[PDB]
Amino acid sequence: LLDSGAHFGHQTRRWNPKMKRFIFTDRNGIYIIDLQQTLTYIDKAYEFVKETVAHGGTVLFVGTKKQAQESIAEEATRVGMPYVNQRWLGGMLTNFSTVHKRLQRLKELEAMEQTGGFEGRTKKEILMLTREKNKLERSLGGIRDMQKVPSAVWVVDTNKEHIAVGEARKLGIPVIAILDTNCDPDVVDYPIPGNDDAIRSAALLTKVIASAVAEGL
RNA sequence: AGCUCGUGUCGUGAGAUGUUGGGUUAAGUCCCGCAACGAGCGCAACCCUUGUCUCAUGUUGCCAGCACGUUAUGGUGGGG
Repeated sequence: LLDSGAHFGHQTRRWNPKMKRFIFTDRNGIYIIDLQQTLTYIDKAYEFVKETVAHGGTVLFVGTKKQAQESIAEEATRVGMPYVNQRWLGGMLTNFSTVHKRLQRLKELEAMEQTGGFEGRTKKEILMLTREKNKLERSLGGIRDMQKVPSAVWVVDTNKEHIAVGEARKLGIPVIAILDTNCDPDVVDYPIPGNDDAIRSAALLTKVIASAVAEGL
C-alpha cells in the first residue's frame, strides 16, 4: 500500500488536531500518516466485514470523488454489492421508503421498455420517458439491490460525503472510513488512515474490502 | 407565473430548505448544479375557428364541355 502513497495526506495547514494520534511526521509541508496504524486498523475492518457479511449482512459502498468512482463501481459489480458513485441524494438512508418509489418506477419503466410502449403516445411524451429512464438509471446505479437497509457503510474521503456519514450515524449503522489527515476521527467507528486523493491508494483499499466481503460471501 | 403539500434535514421557536445558484424560455419551461427526494394546483397540450392539400360529395349550391333558351338571367334540360 506504500507504493500507492497511503502515507500521503494533506497540507499541514488543512490538518485536524484530532488527527495527531496517527500522524507520523511532516515533510515538505504535508503530514505523513503512519502505516502501522493503517495495518492494525485494516485487519480489524477486514474481520468486521467478514463477520457482518458472513452473518447475513450487507455493506454499502460510498464514493463520489472522481478519484475513486470507477474503482468502487467495478468492485461492487464484481462482488454484487450496493454502491453509490455519481451523487448521493441527501436522504437515501433516512428517506428509504420515499426513495424506494424511484426504484419501483425504474422497474415498471423497464417493463414498459420491454413491452414497447413507445408509439402509443406523442413523441414529446416518449422522449421525456426515455430521458427519465436514463436519468434515473444513472442517478441510481447500485440502488436496485437494497431490500431493507444497509447493515454497514464503507466510505472514502468522508469530508466530501459528510451527508452520507451523517445519515449512517443517525440510523446508527456502523461506518468504515479511510480518514485523511484533514478528517474527523470521532464520526467514524473503524478508521483506516491513509491517503484518499490518489486513485491507486483509494483503489487498493476497495480491493481489500472486496476480498473481505468476497470470501465472506 | 406564481401558490403549496408529504417524507427528510436544520432551528429552543416562529420558521427555513425543496422554490435558492449558472444558463434558457412566453412560462416554477427546461438543463446543469444543489440536504434534499417527490407530488399537487397552475404553465403547456388536449377543444373551437382560421390559413394548404387529399378522399367522399351534388341540392335549394357550381356550371367547364353539350342541347333548349329570349332577353332576363344557370333561365331551362343536363354535367363532378
